[PDB]
Amino acid sequence: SIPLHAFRNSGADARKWKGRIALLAKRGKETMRTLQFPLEMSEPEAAAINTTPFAVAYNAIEGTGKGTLFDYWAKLHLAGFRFFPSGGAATIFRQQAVFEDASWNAAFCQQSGKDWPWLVPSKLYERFTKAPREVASKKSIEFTQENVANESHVSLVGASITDKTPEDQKEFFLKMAGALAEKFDSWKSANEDRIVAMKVIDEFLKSEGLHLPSLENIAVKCSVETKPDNATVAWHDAPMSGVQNLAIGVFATCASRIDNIYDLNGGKLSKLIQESATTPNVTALSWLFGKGLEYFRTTDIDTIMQDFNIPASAKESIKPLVESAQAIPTMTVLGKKNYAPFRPNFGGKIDSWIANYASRLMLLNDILEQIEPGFELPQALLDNETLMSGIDMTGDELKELIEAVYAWVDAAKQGLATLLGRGGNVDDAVQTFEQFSAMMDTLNGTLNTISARYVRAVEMAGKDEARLEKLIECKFDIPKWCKSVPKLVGISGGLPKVEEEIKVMNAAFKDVRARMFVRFEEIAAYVASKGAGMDVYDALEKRELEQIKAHIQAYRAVLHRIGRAVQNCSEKTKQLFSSKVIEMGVFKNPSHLNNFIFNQKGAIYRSPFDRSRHAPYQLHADKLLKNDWLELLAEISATLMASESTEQMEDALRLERTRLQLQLSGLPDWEYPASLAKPDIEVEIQTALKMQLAKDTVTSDVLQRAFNLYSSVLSGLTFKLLRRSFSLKMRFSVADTTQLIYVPKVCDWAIPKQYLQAEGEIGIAARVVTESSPAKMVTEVEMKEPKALGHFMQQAPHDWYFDASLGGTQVAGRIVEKGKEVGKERKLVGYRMRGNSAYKTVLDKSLVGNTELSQCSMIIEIPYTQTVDADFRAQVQAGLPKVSINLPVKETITAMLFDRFVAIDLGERGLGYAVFDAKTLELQESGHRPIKAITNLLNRTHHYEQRPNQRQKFQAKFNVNLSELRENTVGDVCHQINRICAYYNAFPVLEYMVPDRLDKQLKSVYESVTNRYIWSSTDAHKSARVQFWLGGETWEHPYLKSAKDKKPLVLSPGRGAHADENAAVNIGGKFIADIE
RNA sequence: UACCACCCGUGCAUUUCUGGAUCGAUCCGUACCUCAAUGUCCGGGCGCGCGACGUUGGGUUUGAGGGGAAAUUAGGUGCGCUU
DNA sequence: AAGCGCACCTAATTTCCCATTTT
DNA sequence: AAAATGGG
Repeated sequence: SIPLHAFRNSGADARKWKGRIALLAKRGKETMRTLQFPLEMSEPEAAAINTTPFAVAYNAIEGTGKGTLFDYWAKLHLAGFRFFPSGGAATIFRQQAVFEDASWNAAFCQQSGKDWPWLVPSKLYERFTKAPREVASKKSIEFTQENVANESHVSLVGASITDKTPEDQKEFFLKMAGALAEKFDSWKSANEDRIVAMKVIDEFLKSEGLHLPSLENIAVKCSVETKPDNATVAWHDAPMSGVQNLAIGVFATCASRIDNIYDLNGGKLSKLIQESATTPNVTALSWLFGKGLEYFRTTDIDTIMQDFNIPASAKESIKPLVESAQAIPTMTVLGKKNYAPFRPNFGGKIDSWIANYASRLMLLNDILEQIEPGFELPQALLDNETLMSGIDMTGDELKELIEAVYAWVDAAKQGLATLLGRGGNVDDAVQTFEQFSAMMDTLNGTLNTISARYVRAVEMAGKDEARLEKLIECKFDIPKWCKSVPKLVGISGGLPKVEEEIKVMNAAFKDVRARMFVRFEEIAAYVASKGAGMDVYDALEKRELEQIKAHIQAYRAVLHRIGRAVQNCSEKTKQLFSSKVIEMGVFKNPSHLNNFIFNQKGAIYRSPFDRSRHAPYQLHADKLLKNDWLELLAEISATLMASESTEQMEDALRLERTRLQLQLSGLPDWEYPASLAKPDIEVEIQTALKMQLAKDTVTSDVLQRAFNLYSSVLSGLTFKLLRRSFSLKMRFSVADTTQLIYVPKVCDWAIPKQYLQAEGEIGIAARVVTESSPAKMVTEVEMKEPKALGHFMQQAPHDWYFDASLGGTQVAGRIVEKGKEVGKERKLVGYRMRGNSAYKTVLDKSLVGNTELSQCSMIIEIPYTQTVDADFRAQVQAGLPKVSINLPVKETITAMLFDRFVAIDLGERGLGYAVFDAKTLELQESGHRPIKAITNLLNRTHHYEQRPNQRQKFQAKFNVNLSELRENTVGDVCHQINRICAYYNAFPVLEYMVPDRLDKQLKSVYESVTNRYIWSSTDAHKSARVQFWLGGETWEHPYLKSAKDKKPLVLSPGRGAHADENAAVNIGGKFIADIE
């Protein structure tokens, strides 16, 4: 019928097509997706929003410093407070002495011969503490022999009674449960009669003839109340004193409780500390972030010591906890009085860290155990002048470095034990791994320098035997363990303080530039005192001293460093400079001049150490020597002095540092006083340079490299000063069910009259409607026909408002909350939710039950612009805050893919396809579909791949989000494969690897598309694939069988394997040959 | 299947309701973010001020995509200096 | 070609996005 | 509506 160009698999329909392929899935999950609704605010309303209280609350919830919840949470874990899921659970733990679990259980195991460790007295006083709940398939809460036996077996042994379960276990509960079922009418009644229930089980055990101690007696002792009411925490462990690293200490405290930690993997360790740290579903955090936060903040230290029965010894470890409690500010936003509603994302953050840190501890253990002792460097190499030059240390300091690395592998093995809870100072083990990583970085750097120098010396020596023989005798191989040591995982959060940041970078830029000019004058003063010259042309007799391991190179090295500065300047500057050089006519080709100056390609000077094969740019020598190149730099700088454009200002600062440094590159070969190389600015110094620096005298290279630190901090500050726009995004999620305000429109509605002739819910409602207004209409439907309300409300004129606790419009509305009957018209306050019909159809489907709204996230985004003045001082300006609701939604699929397959080739301009019958594996149709989004991505990212010096400026200058542009292009290619799949009722067959001939931006796209159809081991790929196919993870073809295992094919729902059309027919051939 | 015609970037204007309910009709849903398309501005390139060169070249969908948020780690790229 | 110092851009890890019932 | 926590 219609051709493929006319076929429409898009929008709500592609989501129905996929909902259906998903229902064909062998295995799969339920997915969510967020829909963002901007809240409508007038400019008056947006101006009236105060973001200061929102900033205070977000910094307490998300900050990892003082006054935050990470600091109250960590200091609870470090004071000796174990966390428990309920309060009941904590009271039983605080009564472990009374129970005598071990003793009782051992006696039962011996007397009965049953050997049932799970039957301890404590697990029984529990089942009579907690009643079960009719989870809604619904459970039942009535006390029956069947009910109680199942509930008691689940609590004690952790599983429901099944046929597989040994009969002895089943009978033991049945007989007990039978006694309990006879004696107690209800779980409610049994829970009240704790002592009586224990007596009953004691009688059951005595009837069976066991001489075990009285549980009833235990119950009387256990029946006193633990003072802090409903506490989910119990003090027990000794306190970890003065841990600067808060999270790393909490992980160690928790891991200390685990036994045989080394056998465990990252997943297992993560799950056992996640349970002890945040507790399952952060149920403990409810109390600590609610009534617990009040207790610690508002109880005499003496009564927090009495109520948890803490020894006087730990008082100094508890004194800090109360300060950390008291420091978190009052919760004043989203109508919330305390922090408990914010627990779900606090848990997610900590649990994320715990999982990532536990994997990193387990990695460092494997790395530390592969460091093989005995690596040594040949004595020859340690005495080849050439291959030990430029490492800032002698051969007797590289020997000592390799010895230092082996000693630090032993200290690192003990630091890891201390971090996995085995014992020690945690803060002196973080330091060990730092000092270990630093030593191993210095060794890896030094050996990369020496191996590079070696392969350069070999090539240059060439055929000369004396050179080659002495070189090959210095040969060494870098050991596999000599690598960057992976760091310990950190944790941070809170808002960037914009006004403070700007103050800091303005202060820093002015101070560093002052200190750089000051030092250069001090160096020039000292060289003047001894009467010598900073002759930059003579100092390139150094080109000679390195060459052994002249004038042409001296003048080419001053014109290549001057030239490379212009390459990083504006087109104004690039022209002013370029013309002057063309007048001189130094270059054989002026094409090469502008190629170098404008296209940033090639060079007019190469260092001898450079392994590059491309010859420097040809020049006429006479012109080069005739003209002073340092003179040009003064002239260009002078032209760009008074421009007052920020782009020209930045060139002025770059060329200033180029002039200062080409003068310092001309210093005579001497020994300098070592205070002419000591930096007063804050910068990282490599440890080789810093041990070279802590001496009486330094070489010219040390003087020069320490001065380049001035320039590297200035160039850094420039990236932060030249930021033009950014936003402060604050996200808040409570643990409360999403409530939407359904506001009927204040307009006359003429209900369609065909609605009366229908047997549906809309029919039922349309029949009973007599009133004019849609607010009065919905009241009339509610009162007369209440089952049909929902369907009538979806059609009746309405708006959607949200009560962010920020004010808004007073509206007459009915609250629409999940698993609740719609509210009665109350007067309410809310901000209208902006959105097209496609988004609002998802809110209307919720009234019927076709969709479920989840707990939402409110996002306050505050926009900012930044500008630099004449003095290059940055200024920031904040716009009106935008508020939005990010609503996670779940949606039901209403109740083809196997009988054909389509091979898809991703090519340069679009895709090709070839469809075969899955039954007969024959060719039925082929075609090519140009995608214009591929051509647009290669056109708008051309100057990010061919102008390398300008990739940190391509986004702000060209107003692009390359991530978003790649997201749109993956959007548009997946759309076209999904459209072809839908049009021919075919499952997609893709090649496994994106070719390496393709542009870097297209390779990225073509690999975010192969990973939504083909299977990938990487979790990120599987997560993306499943969310794309609406929870569908695995599919199984009914009749197609793999050659490899003679198993039915697994699809996802694709299978890994004109030019694009030709290629797809070949991908399809490859797939067929891999099936029976 | 008729249609359309140098290419790219930047800025400006314009378009972009794309979802439901009932039996084409009636009613509900006000339309966010991004990509695009349409015209215009200036700059660059190519050919002969002007541009498709039988023809390809392109387009055809109800234009298309929209799962957020937070922390983390690792890698890559750039600039400068030294050997 | 390497090394270092300072930047920015990208890709992957891990977690959250309860419900039930009492008070 | 807020607090506590069951049921995996």
